[PDB]
Amino acid sequence: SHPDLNKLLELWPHIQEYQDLALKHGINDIFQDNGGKLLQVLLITGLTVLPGREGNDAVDNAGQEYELKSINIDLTKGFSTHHHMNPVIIAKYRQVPWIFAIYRGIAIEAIYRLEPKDLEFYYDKWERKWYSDGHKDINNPKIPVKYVMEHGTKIY
Amino acid sequence: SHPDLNKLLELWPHIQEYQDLALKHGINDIFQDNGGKLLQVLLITGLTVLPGREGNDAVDNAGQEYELKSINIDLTKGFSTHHHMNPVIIAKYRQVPWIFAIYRGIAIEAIYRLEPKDLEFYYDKWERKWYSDGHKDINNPKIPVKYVMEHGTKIY
DNA sequence: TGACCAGCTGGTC
DNA sequence: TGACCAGCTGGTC
Repeated sequence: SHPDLNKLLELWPHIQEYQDLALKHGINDIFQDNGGKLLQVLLITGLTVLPGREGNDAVDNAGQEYELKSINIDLTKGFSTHHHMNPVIIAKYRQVPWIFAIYRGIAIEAIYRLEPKDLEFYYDKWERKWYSDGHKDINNPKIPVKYVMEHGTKIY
Repeated sequence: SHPDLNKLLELWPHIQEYQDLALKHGINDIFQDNGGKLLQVLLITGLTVLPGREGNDAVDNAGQEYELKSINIDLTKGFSTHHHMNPVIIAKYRQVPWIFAIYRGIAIEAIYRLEPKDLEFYYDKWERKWYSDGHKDINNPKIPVKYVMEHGTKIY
């Protein structure tokens, strides 16, 4: 047993209270897939994760779907994408806007919206690379946070 | 923003503390790869995670390297392994022991432990397949909890 | 920065 | 309970 365990138990009833809120807003595990940071983004913007979605997909009060990515700036400078990118994956995202949220560790700093139109420069490079490489799966290429800031439009 | 956000503003400080607490134990993010859930197992078992660590692996006061898995018994009935199971991986597992934490949501009910002797039954079946499958990687072959509760030592 | 490398896991017939 | 479907990121340079 570790001395800090006494501290963990003091906070728990508050953690469980947080996890009860996420649950109420469609999220099941706050300790996975950025589960806990999303709920923040969802409550601030007002988007909605729906029952039975694949990945972090969200919808507004009108049907529009969006793709959410989240990054911790104390650690990296490029948003992650997919561990096995290829045309098929790009197609899923192609038509929908993306929402990118930026955290200083666990504290939220900004939320930037990006139009598909702006994300085209990137889908090209990837698809193009794919071919000119032997139809081999790019391993998590990254989107620069700086690019997102200059090209996106800050909504928080 | 959504009215529930206000409720989220009351619980926040209590959340940052957990994060400050996780960061004191080698956890950079409590909302990913089971950070929160992993903090728990650590303070209980008194295990330690070493920087430049490979995933979610801890050591004891004697350098014995371990592998830690987590699971929500309330929605899936088998532990995950690797998205691309293969001989390279397997040959880094059979060398070390696995701790298994069980939760009912985010509430640990137990912690069993397994020796490489116990797990052999599975690696024998996986190399077997990969070698005649056509060296085709195995995507997240699960290990049944029942198997775990019935072949290991209860640690908690 | 581009291109390298890796990690946590959940759902189903 | 096997053998398939799939998701979220990070790290050295």
